[PDB]
Amino acid sequence: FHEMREPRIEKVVVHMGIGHANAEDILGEITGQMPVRTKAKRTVGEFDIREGDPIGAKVTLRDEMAEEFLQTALPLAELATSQFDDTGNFSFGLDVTVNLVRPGYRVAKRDKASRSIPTKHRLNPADAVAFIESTYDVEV
RNA sequence: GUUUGACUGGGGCGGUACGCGCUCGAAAAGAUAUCGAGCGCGCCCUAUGGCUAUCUCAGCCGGGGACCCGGCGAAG
Ligand SMILES: [Mg+2]
Ligand SMILES: [Mg+2]
Ligand SMILES: [Mg+2]
Ligand code: NA
Ligand code: NA
Ligand code: NA
Ligand SMILES: [Sr+2]
Ligand SMILES: [Sr+2]
Repeated sequence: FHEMREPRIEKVVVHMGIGHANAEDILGEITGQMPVRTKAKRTVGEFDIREGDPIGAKVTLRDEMAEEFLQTALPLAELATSQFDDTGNFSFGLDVTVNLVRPGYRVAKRDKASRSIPTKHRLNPADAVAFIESTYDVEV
């Protein structure tokens, strides 16, 4: 029961919301894999009337890539209870987002007979702080 | 030598109900008038057409009015 309930890392998304790019090179270094451009929507007074066009970049890491990143990334932040989602997610900072979830998450990400994850199987902030804190760092 | 139209609560002036589309008037099939009420069309587009692949939108909340992550969300 506990084995298929103990949290894990779905993905670690690192992104730099600039607003017009040349910053891909560092992400390609700090994470290890190719980043992708970020386009915006809706015209914007702040000389941002171009809908589709480079404005940011991000890198989504999974498995090892994700953990090998957090090992050297988490120590760079000072996690706090507020910094946590209602789903058991937390992001710090160049933004760094950590998406945590339980084993059979796929049930909501697959194509056939997908289904939404029952709140009971949904990760909790409490369960989140724990799991994480239970590995190289402090809380509040 | 001719023409100078029609409609119209008389005619003139005003207007066009003079060709078209929608809601209501219209009375739960269809049809249905007034110078009836609300209001549009005489285009624009080589993509703003076609198919395929991948995908889900408004709006609100939570975490780092531009961007990133998650949640709610049959359609506003
Ligand atoms: Mg004669
Ligand atoms: Mg007459
Ligand atoms: Mg009828
Ligand atoms: Na781009
Ligand atoms: Na005539
Ligand atoms: Na009159
Ligand atoms: Sr005459
Ligand atoms: Sr009279």
